[PDB]
Amino acid sequence: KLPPGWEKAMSRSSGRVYYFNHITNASQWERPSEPARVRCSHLLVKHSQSRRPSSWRQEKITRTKEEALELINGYIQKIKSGEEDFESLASQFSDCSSAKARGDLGAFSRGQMQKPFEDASFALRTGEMSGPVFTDSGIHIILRTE
Ligand SMILES: O=C(O[C@@H]1Cc2c(O)cc(O)cc2O[C@@H]1c1cc(O)c(O)c(O)c1)c1cc(O)c(O)c(O)c1
Ligand SMILES: O=C(O[C@@H]1Cc2c(O)cc(O)cc2O[C@@H]1c1cc(O)c(O)c(O)c1)c1cc(O)c(O)c(O)c1
Repeated sequence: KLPPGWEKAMSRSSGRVYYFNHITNASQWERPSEPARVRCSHLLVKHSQSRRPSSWRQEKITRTKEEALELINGYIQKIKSGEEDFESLASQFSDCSSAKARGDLGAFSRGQMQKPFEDASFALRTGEMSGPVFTDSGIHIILRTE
């Protein structure tokens, strides 16, 4: 039995099975391996429909949801290939002020964060990273650190 959110799927290009998580939007070839609090970092990319279309990076955020998702997807690719660390990309590109702490949000319990972010955070095991996670803030890559 796979951990919460995890399902088995089949690659359309290769035919090999892989696993994906409908809570975190994580996807991976490898078969995957609750606390009161978790600690996470996150890289946020805002779009024009974000609850506040503004950040420390850009006074007015005009990119579309679709453009934001492409950016998030490129960052996940660089992180997964090891070309860049999550921390480096968060510091340079995240629209959240936690960028200045390499994305770190510190520790939190259920009841504090936006719900899709929270659910993703608590479905990650320590060390694991989400796929694109959508909230009223924009699109997040989430990394569970504790
Ligand atoms: O539906 C296929 O792709 C989906 C749409 C799509 C696209 O439009 C452009 C692109 O860059 C990637 C891409 O990934 C999609 C996709 C979805 C899956 O669930 C999947 O397992 C996969 O390998 C891929 C598909 C079917 C195929 O039969 C196939 O041989 C293939 O290589 C791909
Ligand atoms: O401009 C942002 O903060 C404002 C300026 C600022 C600063 O220069 C240094 C500092 O120590 C704190 C600080 O608080 C300001 C602030 C203003 C608000 O109206 C607000 O709601 C808020 O959370 C905070 C900002 C951008 C962001 O992108 C962001 O994620 C964020 O939380 C905050």
